[PDB]
Amino acid sequence: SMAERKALCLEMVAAWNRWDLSGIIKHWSPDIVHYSEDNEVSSADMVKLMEGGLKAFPDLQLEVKSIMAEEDRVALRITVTATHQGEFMGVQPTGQRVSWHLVEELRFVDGKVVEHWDVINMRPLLVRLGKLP
Amino acid sequence: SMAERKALCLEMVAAWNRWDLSGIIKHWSPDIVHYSEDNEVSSADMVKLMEGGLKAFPDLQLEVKSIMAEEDRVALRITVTATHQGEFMGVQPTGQRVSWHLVEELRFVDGKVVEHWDVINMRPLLVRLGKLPDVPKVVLEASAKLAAALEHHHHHH
Repeated sequence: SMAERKALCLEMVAAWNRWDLSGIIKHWSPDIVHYSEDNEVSSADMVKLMEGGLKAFPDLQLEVKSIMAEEDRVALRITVTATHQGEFMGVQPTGQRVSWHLVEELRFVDGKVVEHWDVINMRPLLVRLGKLP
Repeated sequence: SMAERKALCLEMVAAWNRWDLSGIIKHWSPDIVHYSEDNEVSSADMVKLMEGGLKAFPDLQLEVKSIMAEEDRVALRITVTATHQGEFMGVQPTGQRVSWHLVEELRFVDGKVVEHWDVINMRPLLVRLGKLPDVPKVVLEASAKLAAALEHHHHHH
């Protein structure tokens, strides 16, 4: 049900908040497809980005601002806050607090995520890292 | 109903796509609140951004990639495509094709929008406007391989 799929998504959020990547990935279908900016991203590459992001921002926390479900999909509007602790986009760590915003959309089959779409706004982070004014 | 609220949201998309800002704002409650990056944005400022955006990208088109509704809310994942014909963020128009991606979330009361939240990914546009470097995927891949190799050296004994 929508209620159950929402609960599973909030468990994936909890996994992020424990810095437990396996607790997210365990819900993926082996046939999962990831999309970002209307282009497919391989699972191998997605895991690299997850591991890399966790390394750069080891204390990151997700706040779910809104959650919505319809049919076999769930969408979460999330604010991330962290400290910049490891090299990210070529910028050496500074210990400064950073934040960004995203919406993750997931589609489920048989309790497993088969499609995952993200829209990520890193404008505030790019500003803090000196990439934008 | 959810179906009706989705239909109203798609009318707002249609208004964008015929470049008619009045056809969007007519669905706003007088008491509407807009949020972006967890901060409120005044309706005055929102309309100015809409007007300025339309001037810079006069042929813009919204493609609805997904639409979802629950309770009194609707969310749309949208890809925008346009040509850069007017000055934007201090960058003179190139005539280049550009794109960006966003999610809009709307809450309705009595058929009018009372709350509006956006999450906008302008990364691809920022690259096109020269605000961020334009780096090929293969070069990003090579940089990632290098960074991994350097990290590996640092834990090798």
